Amino acid sequence: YSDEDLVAMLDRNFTCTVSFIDGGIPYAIPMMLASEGKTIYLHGSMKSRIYGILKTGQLIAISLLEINGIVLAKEIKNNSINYVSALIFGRPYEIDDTEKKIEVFRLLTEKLVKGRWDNSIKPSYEDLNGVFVFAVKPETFSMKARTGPPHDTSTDDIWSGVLPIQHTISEAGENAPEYVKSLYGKRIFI
Amino acid sequence: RASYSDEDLVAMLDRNFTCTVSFIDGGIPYAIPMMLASEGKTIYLHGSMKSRIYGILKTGQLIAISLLEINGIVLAKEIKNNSINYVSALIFGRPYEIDDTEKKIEVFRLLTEKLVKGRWDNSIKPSYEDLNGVFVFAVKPETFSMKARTGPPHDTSTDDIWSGVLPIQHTISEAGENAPEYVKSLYGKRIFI
Repeated sequence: YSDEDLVAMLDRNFTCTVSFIDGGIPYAIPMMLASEGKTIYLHGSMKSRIYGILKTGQLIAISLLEINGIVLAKEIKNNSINYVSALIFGRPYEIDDTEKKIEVFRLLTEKLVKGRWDNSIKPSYEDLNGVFVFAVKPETFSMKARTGPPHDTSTDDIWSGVLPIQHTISEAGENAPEYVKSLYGKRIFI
Repeated sequence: RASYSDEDLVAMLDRNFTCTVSFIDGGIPYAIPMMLASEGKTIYLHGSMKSRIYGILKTGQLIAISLLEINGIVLAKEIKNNSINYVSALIFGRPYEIDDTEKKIEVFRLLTEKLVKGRWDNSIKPSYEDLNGVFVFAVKPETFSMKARTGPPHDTSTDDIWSGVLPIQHTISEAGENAPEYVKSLYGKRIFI
């Protein structure tokens, strides 16, 4: 896998787990994932504990996980999960330029629902008072995956195969805008 | 908002078969995905003894186990009110190694029945040799916390802007008509809820 594989996985997710060390123990907390290329943007309230953690500039681990199938092998020990995962290391740095904060909210909103930013009330500089934004570029990263059928080593009459797990946007209202309705039934995280 | 209910944690453990495990290794935090066996509040981790995670678990250091369920995109009239509907858990515990093969067998049966109920019975069970190659640790929670958002967006504006929740569904799809009935009973089932 390459940089392009990481960007592709970043492009298709809007959440992540952020792991860090605090008082000598590891914490893991879920966060919204804005990105553009390999750069990750995290945001939240400056009144939160995570703000202070990120302001330190300490190394954080950002991880991503996509679950795609249950692998039923003939033997219990060969059962598995088809999945894709990434672990990204980086050192956060604060974005203070309010106009760049607005742009990061635009990147996020467009990852979620293309066309929504143009048809909604955008944040004011007053709204972004007290909201942090940190950029994280990868120091290092790795990825792992499993795909495909089970590996059976035997002739036994036991059914084997993969039970696919689909992630889909479902119906939110027939009288929603077309940029929303056009997502109904769409498979995501894929 | 937040929860600290045991009944809540067990419910979430019961309906998830994966987790993220976060740990410190040479003063560097790591986070790796793992299969989640569980019984009540007790979590069982398993894997290859050739893995780096084995040595970490052998230390008995405090580890952080996290769960995350994503249920919808919340679109408010104001971008600043957009969010995600989700449920999350963060569990802290100190692992201990299970040494007897019978308890290891029980753990594999528990995991198998959580993935596909009915499958253990109709599948080749691990040999004693096989079990000697797989580690199993019990992790009992020392502390834990949970957080969730549900429901519609929050707004004050009167503007003519559609607002609502785009549900995200996680479903098992069809694996073929020749599958046994215990497998076919999962076709179309929505999970992680």
